[PDB]
Amino acid sequence: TDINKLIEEGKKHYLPKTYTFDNGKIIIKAGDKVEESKIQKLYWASKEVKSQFHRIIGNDKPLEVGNADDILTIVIYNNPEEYKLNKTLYGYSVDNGGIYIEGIGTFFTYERTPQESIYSLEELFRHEFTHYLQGRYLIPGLFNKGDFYKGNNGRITWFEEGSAEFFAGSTRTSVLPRKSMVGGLSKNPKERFNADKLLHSKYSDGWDFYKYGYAFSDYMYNNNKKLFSDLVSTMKNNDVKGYEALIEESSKDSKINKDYEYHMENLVNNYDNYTIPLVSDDYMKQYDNKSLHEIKSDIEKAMDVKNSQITKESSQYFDTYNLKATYTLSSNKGEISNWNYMNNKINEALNKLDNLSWGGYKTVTAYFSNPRLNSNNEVVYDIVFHGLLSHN
Ligand SMILES: [Ca+2]
Ligand SMILES: [Zn+2]
Repeated sequence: TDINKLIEEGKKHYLPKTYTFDNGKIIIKAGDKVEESKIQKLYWASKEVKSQFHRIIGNDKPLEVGNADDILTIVIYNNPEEYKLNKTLYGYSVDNGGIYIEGIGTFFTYERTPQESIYSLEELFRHEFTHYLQGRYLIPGLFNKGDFYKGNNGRITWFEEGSAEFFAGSTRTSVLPRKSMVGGLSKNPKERFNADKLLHSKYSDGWDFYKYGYAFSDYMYNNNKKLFSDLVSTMKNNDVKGYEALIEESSKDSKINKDYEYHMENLVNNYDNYTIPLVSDDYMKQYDNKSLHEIKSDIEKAMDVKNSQITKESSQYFDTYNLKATYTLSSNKGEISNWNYMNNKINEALNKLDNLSWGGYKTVTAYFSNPRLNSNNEVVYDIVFHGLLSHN
């Protein structure tokens, strides 16, 4: 009689395990055969992707206050067959390898073998997690409802999907290319998308645009940071006309097309180097306990920041910390020079911490974001470092 109760019981049966992280801000519900070690890898993978995303997008403040994605729920069925039950249990399409629903802040997927998918669970999760990030920090309103989806519902599709594919390759220090994506790009240059074709792609065009959107995102990151910056700026601002104008300009630009084509050629040539950047074993090791005060002191030295705030959070297998500070640029040399300065500096800080004796520093992720000019017209950034404090 009580259908809702029966459904809750079914969820409990198929997803009997619950793992919580970050003082309850990440909840993972999973089948009894999904390994705890895998669950932990996904948590640390999420921090690598998060940090690269904030570095590039330049914002770590949710665009809206009080959305469902204040809590990220991850639902992992045991296998592809049990995943089909998600249509009945939760109500969402199971015709995919997983799906993120912004309105409930929930990603649904399943553990799988290499014979069931090209994509390992961590690889797929790293892609789909970026939809969560895009929904929260980059695209105003909800998916298929905000102003970016009105009128021309596919105007952002090439970027939303292409950038998700790209950010899946995040590491502690960069975003690296993915074999699964590069391998699909045509060996024949004449069959590859040009910029105009990509930048107007929609879901109804088929699925080739995902790989070419991936490649265009890697092209921007490595060779056209200004366009990447300019696009994300229009998105954060809900500036649909600005975005559209930028797409039209970029679609007709022969230098962008030449450089994009060259970049694809280089990706294809370097295919063997592009094994998916999955998280290191460094995250699973036990280390000595080290105090927050000492961690703060080391990070302040490595990054040249002062008066930082460090705070502990609890997960069920370990405690973590976030250190927050600001950094003021001695010299303003324009957007892209500043970006590179900060990206290099933050990576040098991570390298210095890595070279210290405490192994816990190998778990650290870091970003800079939200630049603004102070009263003396100096550029100030927010800085955040995240790391393991102690295993339980
Ligand atoms: Ca959103
Ligand atoms: Zn996607």
